[PDB]
Amino acid sequence: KPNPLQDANLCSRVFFWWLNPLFKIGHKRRLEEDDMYSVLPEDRSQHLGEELQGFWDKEVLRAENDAQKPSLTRAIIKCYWKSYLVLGIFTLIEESAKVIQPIFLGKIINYFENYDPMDSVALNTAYAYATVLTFCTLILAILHHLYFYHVQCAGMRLRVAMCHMIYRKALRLSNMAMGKTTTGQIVNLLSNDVNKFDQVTVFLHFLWAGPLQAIAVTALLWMEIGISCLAGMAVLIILLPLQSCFGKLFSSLRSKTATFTDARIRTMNEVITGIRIIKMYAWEKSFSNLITNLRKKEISKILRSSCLRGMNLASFFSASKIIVFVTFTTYVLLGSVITASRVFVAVTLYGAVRLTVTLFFPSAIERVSEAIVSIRRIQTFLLLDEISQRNRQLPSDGKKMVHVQDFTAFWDKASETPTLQGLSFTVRPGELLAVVGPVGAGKSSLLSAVLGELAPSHGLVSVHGRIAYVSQQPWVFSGTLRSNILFGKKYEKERYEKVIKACALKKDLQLLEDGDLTVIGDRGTTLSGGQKARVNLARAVYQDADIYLLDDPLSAVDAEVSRHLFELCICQILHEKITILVTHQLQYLKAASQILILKDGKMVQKGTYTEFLKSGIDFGSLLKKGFQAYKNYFRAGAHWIVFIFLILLNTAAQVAYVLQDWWLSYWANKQSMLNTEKLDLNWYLGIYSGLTVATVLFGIARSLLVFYVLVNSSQTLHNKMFESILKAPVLFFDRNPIGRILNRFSKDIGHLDDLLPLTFLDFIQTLLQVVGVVSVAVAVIPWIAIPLVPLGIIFIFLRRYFLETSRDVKRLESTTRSPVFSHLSSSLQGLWTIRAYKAEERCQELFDAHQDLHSEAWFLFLTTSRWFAVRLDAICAMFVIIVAFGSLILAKTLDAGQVGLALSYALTLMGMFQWCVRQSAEVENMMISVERVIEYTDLEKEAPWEYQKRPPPAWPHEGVIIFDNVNFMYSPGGPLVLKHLTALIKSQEKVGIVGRTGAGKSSLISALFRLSEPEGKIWIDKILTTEIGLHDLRKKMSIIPQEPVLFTGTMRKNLDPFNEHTDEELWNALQEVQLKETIEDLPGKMDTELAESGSNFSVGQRQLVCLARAILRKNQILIIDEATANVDPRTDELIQKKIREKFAHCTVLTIAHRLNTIIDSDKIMVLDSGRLKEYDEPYVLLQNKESLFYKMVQQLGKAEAAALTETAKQVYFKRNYP
Ligand SMILES: CCCCC[C@H](O)/C=C/[C@@H]1[C@@H](C/C=C/CCCC(=O)O)[C@H]2CO[C@@H]1C2
Repeated sequence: KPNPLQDANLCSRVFFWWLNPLFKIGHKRRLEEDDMYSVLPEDRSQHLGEELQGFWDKEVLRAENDAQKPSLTRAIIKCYWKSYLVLGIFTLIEESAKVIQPIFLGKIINYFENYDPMDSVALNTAYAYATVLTFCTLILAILHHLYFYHVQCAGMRLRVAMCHMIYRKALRLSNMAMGKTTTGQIVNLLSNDVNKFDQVTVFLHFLWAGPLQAIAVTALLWMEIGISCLAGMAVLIILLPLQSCFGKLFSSLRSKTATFTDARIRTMNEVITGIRIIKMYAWEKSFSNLITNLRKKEISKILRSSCLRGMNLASFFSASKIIVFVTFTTYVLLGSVITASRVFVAVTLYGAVRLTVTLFFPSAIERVSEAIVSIRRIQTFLLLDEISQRNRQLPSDGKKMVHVQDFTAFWDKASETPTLQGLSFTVRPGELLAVVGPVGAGKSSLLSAVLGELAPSHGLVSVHGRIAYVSQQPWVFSGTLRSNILFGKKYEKERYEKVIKACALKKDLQLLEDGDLTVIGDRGTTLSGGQKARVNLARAVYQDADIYLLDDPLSAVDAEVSRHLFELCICQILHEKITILVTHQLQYLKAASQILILKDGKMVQKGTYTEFLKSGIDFGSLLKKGFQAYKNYFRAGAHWIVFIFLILLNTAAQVAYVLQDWWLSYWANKQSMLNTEKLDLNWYLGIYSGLTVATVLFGIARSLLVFYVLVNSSQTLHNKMFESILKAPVLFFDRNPIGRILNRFSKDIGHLDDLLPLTFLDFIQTLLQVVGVVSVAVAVIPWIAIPLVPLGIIFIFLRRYFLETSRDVKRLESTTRSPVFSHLSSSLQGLWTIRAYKAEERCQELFDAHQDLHSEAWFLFLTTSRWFAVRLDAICAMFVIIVAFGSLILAKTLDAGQVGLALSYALTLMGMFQWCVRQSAEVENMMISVERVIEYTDLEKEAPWEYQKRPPPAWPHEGVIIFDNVNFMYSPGGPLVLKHLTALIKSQEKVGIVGRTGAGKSSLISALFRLSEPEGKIWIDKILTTEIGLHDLRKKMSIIPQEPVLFTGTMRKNLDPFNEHTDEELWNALQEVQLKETIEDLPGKMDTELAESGSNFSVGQRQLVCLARAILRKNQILIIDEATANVDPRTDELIQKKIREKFAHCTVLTIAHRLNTIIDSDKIMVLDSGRLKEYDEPYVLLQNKESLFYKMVQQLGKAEAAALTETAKQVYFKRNYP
């Protein structure tokens, strides 16, 4: 993939003409990783990594030689000054041009000030001055992008070298240091702390060009307007701390919202996750109240933050007006006079020096500080203790053999007992050494010591040969299965097929689409644990080293495949291979040529399996211990009257902005056309101050009103969302995952909270300033309207031709960035496996090949934006050239003031036009959040919570529940679930449910609570369920869910969220479940704040809490589901006895997985694959041997079935015959 940047001219690299081909492909189809362009030879990650590592090693060597701390900053400066000084040389020219061109503006205006149509020499000099002006703008517009590319490329280069060295160091970290750090702290300086280098360079040169330009402009101002300049200049300096006091008060109102936004998101997580429980309990009004309170206390801080942001942006808007106003007020008050040249040169000087002082220099300070902090972090990460490179091997005679003598070691220098105590044993080729020991013996530490991963404290380890190692936890990296097995080794067909067959991988390969070529991501998300272990064993076999270490390989696989692996691979293939095995299955010890027992870190005994049979020590003994979106976004915030007022306020602000400078123009014209006589100063200063004040107030009003309207618009959208999701049926929650629903209320809501109203108040600001500039240039020279139409239309087409490729390349630099982090993560978790093989240098090449794929999409993202900016500045330069020259070919009609106004505004169009375009792109990027928010504000809705026909208060009177021909389906068009359900439930009876998992046992609750409006009829005391709203049907039925959940809050709430009960009632209810005492030893009585799902509570305790809830509701209907999954037997029988003897007179339906729970129930649904077949007393069903109840009783066993039948008979005989 050749790069046209390498074969291009200078005239082609200034206009980025080498990039036209790609754009043409980008206009037709979508862009992939093949349409991409490769990188320069001087940009491959390996090259920069090697160079900067060389300089860093030299610097640390000199630090050792001179006994002071080494600094990475010095290495960076040493490696980059020779190539960073060039950029500085050019930015000096750029700032010099930005300071020079006002003077030639002044010379043109001065030619207009002394107009004489006959003096053609002055006309020619003015044409020359205009030509120099266009040269300045064409070196500020066309040569500033082949500069900005290289300024961003220096940062790209620095970051790529940094990432390469970080990975290189993290590949050889010592376990002493690797344990004190984490694997999240080794990705959080390669994903968030190495990105600063991509930005600091962009502004680095402004730490010396900022002040220099601020002195040059000040000197020019003094030369032209004199001491009064300081006055205005003073105001500009005031903008430096004032900008850093809207930041130490914005960051106190922005980090005081997280303590509310995160609370709101966490409550939303608990609401969305357990929505079945909330709906069944009919509690969602309580969570609605809680989220309303949190969202209101979050909108308060968002409203202060947005008001402050709006005031800051209006200060940015009106700062130039204030500077010019105070400057010329002082200039006139000290006794001088206004002419149209000194005014409109000083204006451009103030514009340039303001754009430098208030915008670029603080950003450079911030970014240099962030880059210095990041450099300090990467300094700390590169001084961690390394691993001793495997040193000079003692001269052997060619005998590949492992011998250990008197080995002692510690994982920590603080541990009292050493991990190993004087181990002195060896192994020879062909001898399958094995280790027997319970967990905690040190067998893993033993293999680590064999690998050298554990530092020897005493003794010696002699390992001479290639080492093949298998970790206890199988480790798979990002790649195909064949590549996973090869692990860099070249493929050999017969050597790859024997591995496959001996590892029994054929089944797994035939299960997947690509056979053995299926791509396996990180953590084995596409594989199973057995597959991971088998692929790791395949890697170990195919690497075919001299020495093999296997730590618990067969534990996680089935018996047959494990036996096959041990026999035909470990016993057969490795019978000629040095092998050390750690095992937990005793069956495989018979084939071990040796056995070592390790305990308390000490050798217990080595010998053959026969000798341990003779020792009398049984092993078990040892092993046991569009446009519509914008309209909907703007309609929500305010009615259209306020929107029309907003438009009028924008127009008034911009018009007053323009008219202040127009007033300076008019003042100059009225002064030149004079005569001693004077000019009435009070009037002129009065209207000039009035225009300045109008500009300031209208800017502030516009900013606050736009922020208020869009914040209100977001507040309304969020409220509509939330109150439209609390009413969505559970089917919607089944279709969409939690993450997608728990992200459109934290990510999407957060984008329209304090992101959307900024790029939308900035975009309007700069769009109206551009329109003001264009309208001034058209009102001064109307003929400009003719050429300016071929500069609108072209622009429009341009903005398409770019946005059909930028959006196709700002996803490539995102979908090819994650592989770097993925490989870094996958290489640290299997790091021992990587370093066990000598091929650690080969993973460096894989990292580079994953980094020469993101430094190849940052290339296109850095050059396509420049191909757009060159043409935008060509359009703006055509505009300024036409304004500067066409004001001279028409010199007979214009005057000094009009020319000054038009030409100075055309000069300030630069950069402003680009920022307008950039914010337009960002708004069109961030309206997707509004689109998603408005997609959820129009979701499905279940039947309303209230109906006209409210039920009688006594209902249910008894509990009679009649299922009449109930046909229920989870989703429309899906499989029938309950089909002609016809049953009767008489008050107070106990009806168990039997069936298969998913055969309709858990759908009766789904249909009886109308979680999905059923077809058929259900009568609760002769009242149709579908004829009453949900909260008059669910409030009168209690339930015990499968997995109890406690909602974050006081224990008062998880029982009485509506405050409808009193402390004595709650205490009594908790006493009935005997957990009363268990609570009155907590910090609070009931007001103990809890964790997620009551993490300080047990599953049985949670079931007790729900049982207490059911007791508190004291309604005459009740449903139990999955009583005790794996709860301890004491709590099991406790719950069971409470289920009977508290709820004797409360009609009970029970859906249980077992029989003892429901053996004594009065009756039983028998559900046959979604069909009710048998329903009577359990003893009657046991009388008929053909009943499914009889069959599933007998399936348990003989004694169990006999006891169950005896219990049923006892119940029958005690009940029906008194
Ligand atoms: C994407 C290209 C942007 C061009 C930047 C241009 O040279 C800026 C000039 C001023 C802009 C302020 C820029 C903001 C700083 C950019 C830094 C950042 O966004 O991280 C807007 C306020 O008046 C004009 C437009």
